[PDB]
Amino acid sequence: GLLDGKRILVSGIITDSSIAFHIARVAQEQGAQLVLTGFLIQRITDRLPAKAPLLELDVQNEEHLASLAGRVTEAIGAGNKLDGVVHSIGFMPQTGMGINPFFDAPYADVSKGIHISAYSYASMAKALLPIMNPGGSIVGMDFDPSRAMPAYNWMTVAKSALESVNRFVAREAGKYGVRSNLVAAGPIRTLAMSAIVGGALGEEAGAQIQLLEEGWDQRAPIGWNMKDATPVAKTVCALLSDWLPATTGDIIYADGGAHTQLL
Amino acid sequence: TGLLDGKRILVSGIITDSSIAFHIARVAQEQGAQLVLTGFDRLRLIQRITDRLPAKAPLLELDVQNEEHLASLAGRVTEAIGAGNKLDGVVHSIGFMPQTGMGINPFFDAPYADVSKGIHISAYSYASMAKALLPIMNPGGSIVGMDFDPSRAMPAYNWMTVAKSALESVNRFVAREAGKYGVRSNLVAAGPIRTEAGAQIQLLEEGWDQRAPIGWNMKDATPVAKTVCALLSDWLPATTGDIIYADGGAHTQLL
Amino acid sequence: TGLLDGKRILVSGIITDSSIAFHIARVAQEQGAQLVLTGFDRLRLIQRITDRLPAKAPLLELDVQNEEHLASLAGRVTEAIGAGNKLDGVVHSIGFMPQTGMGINPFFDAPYADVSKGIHISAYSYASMAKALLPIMNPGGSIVGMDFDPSRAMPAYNWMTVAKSALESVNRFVAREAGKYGVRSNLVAAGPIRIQLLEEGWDQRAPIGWNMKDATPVAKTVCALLSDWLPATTGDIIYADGGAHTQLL
Amino acid sequence: GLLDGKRILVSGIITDSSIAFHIARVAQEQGAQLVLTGFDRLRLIQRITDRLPAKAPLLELDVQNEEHLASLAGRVTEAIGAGNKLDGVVHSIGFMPQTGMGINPFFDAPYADVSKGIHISAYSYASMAKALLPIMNPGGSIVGMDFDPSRAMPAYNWMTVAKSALESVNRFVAREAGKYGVRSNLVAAGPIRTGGALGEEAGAQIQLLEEGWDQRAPIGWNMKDATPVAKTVCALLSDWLPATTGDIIYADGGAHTQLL
Ligand SMILES: NC(=O)c1ccc[n+]([C@@H]2O[C@H](COP(=O)([O-])OP(=O)(O)OC[C@H]3O[C@@H](n4cnc5c(N)ncnc54)[C@H](O)[C@@H]3O)[C@@H](O)[C@H]2O)c1
Ligand SMILES: NC(=O)c1ccc[n+]([C@@H]2O[C@H](COP(=O)([O-])OP(=O)(O)OC[C@H]3O[C@@H](n4cnc5c(N)ncnc54)[C@H](O)[C@@H]3O)[C@@H](O)[C@H]2O)c1
Ligand SMILES: NC(=O)c1ccc[n+]([C@@H]2O[C@H](COP(=O)([O-])OP(=O)(O)OC[C@H]3O[C@@H](n4cnc5c(N)ncnc54)[C@H](O)[C@@H]3O)[C@@H](O)[C@H]2O)c1
Ligand SMILES: CC/C(C)=C1\OC(=O)[C@H](C)[C@H](O)[C@H](Cc2cccnc2)NC(=O)[C@@H](NC(=O)c2ncccc2O)[C@@H](C)OC1=O
Repeated sequence: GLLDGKRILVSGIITDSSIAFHIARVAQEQGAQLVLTGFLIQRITDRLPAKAPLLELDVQNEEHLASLAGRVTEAIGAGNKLDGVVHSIGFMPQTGMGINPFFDAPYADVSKGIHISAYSYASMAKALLPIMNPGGSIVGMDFDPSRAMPAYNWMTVAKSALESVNRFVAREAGKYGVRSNLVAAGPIRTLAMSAIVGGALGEEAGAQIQLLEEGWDQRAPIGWNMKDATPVAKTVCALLSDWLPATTGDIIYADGGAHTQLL
Repeated sequence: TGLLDGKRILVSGIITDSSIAFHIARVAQEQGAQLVLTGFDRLRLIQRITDRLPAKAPLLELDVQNEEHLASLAGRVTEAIGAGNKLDGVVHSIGFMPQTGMGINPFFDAPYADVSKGIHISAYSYASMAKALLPIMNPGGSIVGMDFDPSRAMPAYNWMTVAKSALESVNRFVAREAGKYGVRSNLVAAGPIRTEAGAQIQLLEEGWDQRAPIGWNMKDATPVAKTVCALLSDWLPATTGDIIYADGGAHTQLL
Repeated sequence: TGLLDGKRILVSGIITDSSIAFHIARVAQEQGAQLVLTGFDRLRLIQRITDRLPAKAPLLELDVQNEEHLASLAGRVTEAIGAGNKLDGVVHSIGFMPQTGMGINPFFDAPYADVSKGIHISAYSYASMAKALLPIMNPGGSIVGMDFDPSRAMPAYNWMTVAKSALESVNRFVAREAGKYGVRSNLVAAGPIRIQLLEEGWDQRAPIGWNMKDATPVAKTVCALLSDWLPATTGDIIYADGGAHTQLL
Repeated sequence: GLLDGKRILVSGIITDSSIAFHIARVAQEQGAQLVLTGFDRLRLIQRITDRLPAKAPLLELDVQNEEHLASLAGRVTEAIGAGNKLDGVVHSIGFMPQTGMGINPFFDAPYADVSKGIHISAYSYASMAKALLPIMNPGGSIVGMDFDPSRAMPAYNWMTVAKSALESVNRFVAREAGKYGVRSNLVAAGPIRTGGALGEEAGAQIQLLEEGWDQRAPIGWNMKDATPVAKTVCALLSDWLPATTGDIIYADGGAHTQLL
């Protein structure tokens, strides 16, 4: 097992199509002992290979964050610490992402999306670093925001902020001998993405997303399967392992290499 | 016979005569531009400072966090420049982050309300200003924002770095919208300007002049102001959604 | 009143009137610069092309692979501009890659002799020209090279893309040397100037559009870098590509 | 082990301080079966590779020799057995004459020397991939060694230019490798001590470059230790980064993500 004996916190499980669900499944297959967070979820988490305690965590709730380390210690047992943390939380209201014009997103919506998608990566690291072992690893989920694109809109801005937050989290994490990195994935057909392909956002957005995904598989030298999240989950586990011990404040691209090719 | 002869340019962000916006404004006027200035909160203080500029320019109130100020902005600019006239340039020179998110305070101790305020003013407002002003901008027009390279983390800058990373992303989307009006949108990434953390910030500033192949004078905003004017001119007509580094070339050198 | 009034600028790379160097030279003359031109191999043909320019400018021979041409260059430029005068600007607009390293030919089938020739002319020569000309450059001066964004691989450009990646690296080291003379060194990364799908994709991604038949926006960008308006920019790349490189789709 | 049953070719062993020596050692500790390639000092390389955990066949390979490249796949097949293919290829070759790297002014490097350095350090990555892709299994991995050339630095000079060319070559090699279901990536390492031989000026510049790394790296950087770099190469040779290609993984203590 790649993660044999490691105690890992995994956030962001909502459905069995969430990348966190696949990260947690592979982490358990690789011998990790998990602690899960959520804010209904118990039903979904019961579908994982092994039973894991589920803790309540609303990242926008400061009381949940202040009590988190103590609640995790209770779940893993006094004297034990975490070796890993997976931040797999991302949100942007429909005004800031999708069909809505970029200029029509109110700041209250954009701010909510940035709180959950970017700032919470620092919040979780602040709460959990005091109960992390040296050699530990914090991993977040990204979508390459280096270039603008249709529809992603203000979520592109939140991902750009997340990448910046990750570099500062690495500075803090380093004091504990802990690494902090992001996995930039290619398009993933989740419960939300499938509906857009299904035409829930209209024919215009449906065509734009179809062109975005078809372009990915053709640019990716090894191809890209938007229905298979496993290569992304394995990449997160590689960062949670001891096999990338000199990588921190960084971004690993699990995108079929699409970002390295123009056409 | 100036670089910006006949151009109507809005310049936001003048607070003191050491503000980058003050030099941008002085250089633009020396190069024959007609200006419209915007000010936040300290309006009477801004009026006295703008009295030191080469030519008189109308001063308009603009709080970027105020939606009413943004909805009325185009109308108020049109009144100032005259009906039938449009802007050829827009300078966004606004940046703010509370002390909890910038300086000596630990990165982890910044409350989100403070970070959100700083991101609103420093990054989101670039889209707000472009939304308000694009309907009154001429083709061939130029929107310029002020940046500080956030590609790498650094001591003390903390959440302001995060806000600059957001700004660069906003700029790329603003360019998509601006292009529909034949308008460019770009940022000028400047080197440090003198407008435990103290020692780290001092080493950051000294390191700039040594890495910069042409050197860097942190007491001189003029090279930065000239760079903004180059982007406001017709001399970079195929550049948009981009970043021009007026940093002495420091970002291109490791040591 | 021109942007480059009184400036003495060397412009290399004119072969045809469609050369980016030709439009750089035309715009710089329109803007009051006094030019010195350099040409390679087909000198009688280059002279004819340079007669199309607004003003007469001396044409000097320069084969960047010829060490004797490089060792005599400063002396020959000084003869053309007059003793006691120095250059304020240098434009490197030279690029070459044999057909084995560029086009339909498989990436793996390019012999190293061909790749080496292309890298010599397209990348190393930027350092060669700066070495020869910085001793005859004025403070506040500007060296500009022509680039095509090589950050990502693409079909057909193959080994030329590798040569552009080398050029960008060379430019950063040339800036270190140039700075000692108070001189800037930068590249202009242009969009395509007239594979078809690559070129059509450019105008659609560019927020302000891209006209591949028009070299003027690129020529103006080079002149902006030759002017005194970007005095704190060096070892850098300015993108005159309609902003295509900042957009995914 | 991480690389159990995998057949991996490792080039670039010259001394027991070569990053390739450590790559080979970690790969063997992790169950890989190796084929080694050596240049010029073959008898000397044998003495070094006798210091590895297990015995591995050593093949001669001069990357500037087109005959060595044309016969390479056949010679590898003989060493691993007919019907078997490689799952991994490690390019750990770098060279630049002293005229292009060190104390010598950047402008004083003759092109013949720069060209030789680019041939060995950048072009040979495409040469090795061309020779070995026909004898590589799907899911396979090609890894090369890099040093971040995004910014200019003192003394590295023309070797930085060669690394910038290598990164570009890697992106094109990924296009070709993808047709075989093979990944191609580079590992950008921090400085590794592989005295005053360059004088006081260069010595001070190089010392400041190296000390700056450990201070910028949030997890620190041990320039005497190649193991974190060797483990990173093995992570890319494994099946744990299956959607990464034409890319660069930084095993530099995170120094490149920090300004100061
Ligand atoms: N000073 C430097 O070292 C430096 C370096 C690189 C970039 N920059 C950038 O240049 C720009 C100008 O900074 P400066 O150096 O002139 O400092 P500054 O203090 O003079 O400018 C910041 C301006 O933001 C304005 N502002 C704040 N809140 C506002 C609000 N609610 N609505 C409207 N305006 C508001 C202030 O009134 C002030 O004029 C900023 O974006 C800054 O990040 C500065
Ligand atoms: N055309 C485009 O799409 C495009 C795009 C971006 C950048 N550029 C770059 O702009 C530059 C000029 O290219 P262009 O498109 O104007 O084409 P071009 O064919 O007109 O220019 C290439 C020039 O290089 C010269 N040259 C070749 N070998 C030489 C040698 N041994 N010594 C000296 N000069 C030599 C040729 O004589 C010619 O004048 C090149 O660096 C090219 O890569 C072109
Ligand atoms: N040492 C460091 O600080 C450091 C840092 C980052 C990256 N790297 C890279 O790691 C790689 C390995 O270098 P190293 O540090 O182990 O030094 P090294 O000297 O031990 O390895 C370089 C190898 O290249 C081989 N070589 C040279 N010319 C050759 C030719 N014509 N044909 C075949 N092989 C040839 C040599 O025999 C030698 O084994 C290089 O690509 C280097 O740039 C090293
Ligand atoms: C513009 C089209 C829409 C409507 C979305 O964008 C996508 O689906 C893009 C094209 C990609 O498929 C990405 C791929 C991805 C998926 C999960 C984590 N990182 C990246 N999805 C999200 O960013 C999606 N992110 C997540 O589901 C998410 N999940 C866990 C952790 C971080 C996340 O960003 C989500 C925000 O994106 C979308 O909804």
